[PDB]
Amino acid sequence: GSSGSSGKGGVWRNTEDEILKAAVMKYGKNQWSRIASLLHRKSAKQCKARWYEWLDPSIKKTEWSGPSSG
Repeated sequence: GSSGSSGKGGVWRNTEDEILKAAVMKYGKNQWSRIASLLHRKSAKQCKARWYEWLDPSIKKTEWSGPSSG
């Protein structure tokens, strides 16, 4: 919408995601605060949200299998 950092689920660019996804994998899903520093206009809340939002394993993703019986 307008210039700033805070907001409702701030947008995200491939780059930001690349750095985040990695950092989280290196430092882990605990140093969310430190990771935020890496990205400009980002905070633990965003890093944690954006992550669990789309970037997360728990998410119900397909496992090399589509149409399965039962």
